[PDB]
Amino acid sequence: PGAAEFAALRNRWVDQITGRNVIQAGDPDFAKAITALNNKAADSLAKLDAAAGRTSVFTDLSLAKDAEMVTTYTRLSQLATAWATPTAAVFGDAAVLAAIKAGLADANTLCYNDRKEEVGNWWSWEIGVPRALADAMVLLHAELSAAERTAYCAAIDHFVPDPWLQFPPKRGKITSVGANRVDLCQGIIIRSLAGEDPTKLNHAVAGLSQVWQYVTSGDGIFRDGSFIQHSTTPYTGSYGVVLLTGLSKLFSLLGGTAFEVSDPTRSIFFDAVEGSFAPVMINGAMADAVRGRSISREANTGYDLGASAIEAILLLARAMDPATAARWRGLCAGWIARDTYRPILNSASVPRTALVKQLEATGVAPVAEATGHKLFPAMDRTMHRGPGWALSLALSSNRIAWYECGNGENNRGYHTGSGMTYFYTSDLGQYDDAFWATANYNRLPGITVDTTPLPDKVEGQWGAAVPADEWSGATALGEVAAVGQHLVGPGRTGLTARKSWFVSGDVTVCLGADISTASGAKVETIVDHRNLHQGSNTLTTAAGTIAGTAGTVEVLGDGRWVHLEGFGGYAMLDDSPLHVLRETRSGSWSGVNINGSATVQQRNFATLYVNHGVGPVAGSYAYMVAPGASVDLTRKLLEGNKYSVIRNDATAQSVEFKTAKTTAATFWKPGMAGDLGASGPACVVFSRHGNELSLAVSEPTQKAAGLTLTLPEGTWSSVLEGAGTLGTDADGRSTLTLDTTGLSGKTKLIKLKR
Ligand SMILES: CC(=O)N[C@@H]1[C@@H](O[C@@H]2O[C@H](C(=O)O)[C@@H](O[C@@H]3O[C@H](CO)[C@H](OS(=O)(=O)O)[C@H](O[C@@H]4OC(C(=O)O)=C[C@H](O)[C@H]4O)[C@H]3NC(C)=O)[C@H](O)[C@H]2O)[C@@H](OS(=O)(=O)O)[C@@H](CO)O[C@H]1O
Ligand code: NA
Repeated sequence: PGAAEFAALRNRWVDQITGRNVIQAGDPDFAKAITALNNKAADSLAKLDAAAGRTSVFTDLSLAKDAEMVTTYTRLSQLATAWATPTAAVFGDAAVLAAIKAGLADANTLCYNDRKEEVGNWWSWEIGVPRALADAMVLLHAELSAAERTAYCAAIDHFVPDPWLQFPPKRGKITSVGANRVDLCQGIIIRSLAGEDPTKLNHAVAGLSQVWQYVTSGDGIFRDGSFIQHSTTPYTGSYGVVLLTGLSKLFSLLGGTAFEVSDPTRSIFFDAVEGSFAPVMINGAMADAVRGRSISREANTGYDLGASAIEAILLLARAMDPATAARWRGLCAGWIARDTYRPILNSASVPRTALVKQLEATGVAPVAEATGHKLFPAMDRTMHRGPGWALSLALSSNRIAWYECGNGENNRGYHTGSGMTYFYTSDLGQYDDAFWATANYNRLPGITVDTTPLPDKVEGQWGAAVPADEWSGATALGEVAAVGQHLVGPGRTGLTARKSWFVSGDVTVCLGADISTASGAKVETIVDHRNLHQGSNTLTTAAGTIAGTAGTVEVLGDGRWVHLEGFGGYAMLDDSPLHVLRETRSGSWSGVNINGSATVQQRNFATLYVNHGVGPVAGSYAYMVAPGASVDLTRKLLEGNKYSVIRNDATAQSVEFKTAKTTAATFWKPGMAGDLGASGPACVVFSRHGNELSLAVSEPTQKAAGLTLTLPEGTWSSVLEGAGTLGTDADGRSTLTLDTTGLSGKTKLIKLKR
């Protein structure tokens, strides 16, 4: 493994991270990318510490604070990037070069060297600095001496002697997993190019293989496409994207070389592009329900993370078979074209710009997001789509935490796992336009909530506690899904609620039952809490309009429906009062993240809710949401028994969709909902077509070995599709007995003939 091969690998990495070989002359998007590169470099140079015998490299960054030590090194690597990028203002500038070299030398002497013990966050010492210092060594290889390489390699190896492990010796070292394994292996691989160390490079490449093996618990990719990091938090949209980015860059770097990734099981990672990442991408944004504590970050948004996933997918597509390459390019062209709110080229790097330009040059057409249901039972998440909308549900259970907070981020997010209903629509900024700085964290859309105030960081950091609930889970057949959550409230209030969602191709029916608490406070259920930006969007009712005055809550008259201009319709399925509030809310990103700006953002909201009162005894609700419905269509929702409630109590919750001729149900106890029965916890959807009955079924606790259904629509004597055993009960009804051992909440599809 020789000098020529190492020089070629370093030159490829510099090509990848600068775009120096792919800048198109006179292209306006390249010029904008260089301007952004120039402005960041100039900002850093303006902050250089010029003092004799300096103790920092930048006047605004202390080397005694571990996060500011990381930013010292990322500024130095950005400066080296600019120095290596043709047409940048500092390209080849010897004075700027000397300042980068002196910054790397003094940061090494003063702080980050092979005699230093870690202080503070392990991630700073083992991932933040190594990736940036390794990039700077490679960018500056022709300029650093052999003695400088020896010093900086020794510092990296001191903190990361083995990238299969993490934490300083005093803590006890553990296996690194998922995004952390990828980031540690990346820093050692790039450091092995600077120091020409084939032994360390080979071991780091071999370390990538663990991250795409299927798991059934802990962190990683599950067979249903879920991705978990930190044991208990759904995490495809942030840690999953870190993993996707780092593998795309390392696979591209090493391809065709002596160090190429050759493990055939990497097919599992490729299958995750459509199995894991695509269903939670919504018009260019990663869904908030799968990005954990990053919702609290003003400048690490669902669109920032979706744009990074698009860049990685485009980079990986270059190596794939023709059909797969074109499918991934079509998905990306669609997420790019539909996103007029944060266009991907605004503030894009040179490499990102080149990949987006290459995609446009293929002429590959944009692929629409498919209607229908994508369920992720391993991480208590579901996605549902129809024309103009995508619903993301955020549940929690004895497997999945209420929320992750940590490092001063998302400390207020404790209700985000209480049955949230995110309706994404053509309002592309709904959840991005200062929503997380201004929203009422006690009235998030869809939740049931005990109004007892909870402290920041209630239930602990890092998802350490989970609700001891009965089950959360889901199933779907064709166009209809059934989703259930036994909500146990955070903060030991004793709040309990049975929340179910029955989701068709257009409307979502929301049923709640068995609601009580021990706290003595009122309990609410939030029909919506919806960002109006600076708008005065009209709320129309049967009688006229409601909540025309900001700050004055009103109760809906008798028609039972309300339409929100720019959104769609809501309607009540019982005779409970609906409270409607137009409100103006203010807050700063500093109020939800220690790193957030102090700038105050002010936003208008529409807030619709039911009040279960103090001391509810088996409190309940029933309502529906029709995203995109007109006033006329909203007025008609409650006519003709289109959405026919069957049962809504502590035993079962069920609705029939008249038009779709399909019935959906959740079961909490053994019992009957209309003419369907279950022997235990179940999600069921069924539809008869003439002499054939179709069923989807899940066993949502993930722990029962069997489940028996009492079948609707008459008697059934054979099985056409699927597995299960037919039987007959005491009352002459047909039964279906399923073996559910080890099914992990997955759906079984069955078809019976009369
Ligand atoms: C303090 C401590 O010991 N806590 C551990 C906890 O470790 C923490 O969790 C993560 C981790 O990597 O596991 C680490 O998260 C990453 O933090 C950095 C800054 O430190 C970035 O956050 S940001 O600066 O606020 O944006 C990073 O964000 C991502 O960065 C990048 C990138 O650099 O490539 C790209 C993405 O766009 C962006 O989202 C952030 N990662 C994410 C995805 O948020 C913390 O720094 C680290 O303290 C866990 O440790 S673990 O190893 O067991 O996982 C935790 C597990 O329960 O245990 C705590 O004790
Ligand atoms: Na956790």
